Amino acid sequence: MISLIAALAVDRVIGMENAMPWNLPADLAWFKRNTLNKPVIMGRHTWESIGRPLPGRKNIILSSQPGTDDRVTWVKSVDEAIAACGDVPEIMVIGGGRVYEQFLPKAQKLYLTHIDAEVEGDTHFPDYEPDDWESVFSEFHDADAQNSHSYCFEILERR
Ligand SMILES: NC(=O)c1ccc[n+]([C@@H]2O[C@H](COP(=O)([O-])OP(=O)(O)OC[C@H]3O[C@@H](n4cnc5c(N)ncnc54)[C@H](OP(=O)(O)O)[C@@H]3O)[C@@H](O)[C@H]2O)c1
Ligand SMILES: Nc1nc(=O)c2nc(CNc3ccc(C(=O)N[C@@H](CCC(=O)O)C(=O)O)cc3)cnc2[nH]1
Ligand SMILES: [Mn+2]
Ligand SMILES: [Mn+2]
Ligand SMILES: [Mn+2]
Ligand SMILES: [Mn+2]
Ligand SMILES: [Mn+2]
Repeated sequence: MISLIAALAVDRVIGMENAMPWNLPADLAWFKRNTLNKPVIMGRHTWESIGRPLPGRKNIILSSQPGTDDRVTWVKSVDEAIAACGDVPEIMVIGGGRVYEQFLPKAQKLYLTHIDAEVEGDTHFPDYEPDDWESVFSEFHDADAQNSHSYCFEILERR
């Protein structure tokens, strides 16, 4: 199955100028926990934003152009990206905006972090139909000395 994982600020903003403005170490820990030992599919802009391979994960990059780094796997279409994951229980799609839009119709599970932060952004998470999705896990956290905004971890499953 295909899952999307993303952190959303107010109004579904996910990025600005190819970066994420905020700093929420609790959410990065949640990201690592839910992606480790799984293949991760990302678009080329997100690859450039991360800047290095994610350890302990098969890194698959979507780009229309030839790859420029043999530490990761480069593919030229959605179908090729899926095939390059092989026969695994769960494929994690880690963005960005244009990649999320393409994989949302295939996905069975969404791992969403709702961050209570107002940030101007130039990239948004896709508008999803709420009726299609069942919330099976939610966990709210107030801000603290390490995490400057409150946040909610949520897992949705396609009904
Ligand atoms: N908050 C979060 O959870 C989160 C997660 C991930 C990313 N982000 C943010 O999202 C932003 C990047 O998102 P973005 O929408 O600009 O870009 P993106 O989705 O990361 O990458 C877009 C690029 O991926 C390639 N691509 C996508 N679909 C393809 C396909 N079907 N076939 C071939 N190539 C394909 C193309 O590369 P080529 O131009 O090389 O063909 C395209 O230009 C950054 O701000 C990043 O920080 C946020
Ligand atoms: N929930 C969520 N939060 C995010 O920040 C996020 N970010 C991306 C894309 N960007 C990034 C940027 C950095 C790292 C990163 O450095 N991850 C380390 C951190 C481990 C830690 O600090 O606890 C990793 O090994 O995964 C991952 C994804 C995709 N999905 C997300 N999903
Ligand atoms: Mn507004
Ligand atoms: Mn297809
Ligand atoms: Mn197969
Ligand atoms: Mn806030
Ligand atoms: Mn749409």
